[PDB]
Amino acid sequence: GPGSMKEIILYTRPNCPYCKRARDLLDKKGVKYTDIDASTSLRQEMVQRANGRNTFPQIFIGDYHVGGCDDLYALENKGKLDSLLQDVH
Repeated sequence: GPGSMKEIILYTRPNCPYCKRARDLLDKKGVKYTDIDASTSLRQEMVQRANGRNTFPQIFIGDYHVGGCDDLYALENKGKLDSLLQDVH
C-alpha cells in the first residue's frame, strides 16, 4: 500500500530560547516542523482544530499535544522516540 508520514507543529513565540532544542532535534532528524506564532488569532484556531479544544502554548506532534520542550527530549530518551519520530516524520 501507500506510505504515511505525520507532521510536527510547535505553538509558541519566536522568542523561545528553550524551543531551540525541539526545533534543533527535528531539523537534525530531517523533518519538516511548522512554527506557529503565539498569536492566539491563529494559534488558538489552529490548536483548536488540531486537537479539538485548546488555547495555550505547547508542542504539537502529529495527533498529540506534548506541552513542554524538554518533555519531547525526556520522552524520546525514555523510549518514546519511536512515537516522536513517527510524528515528526
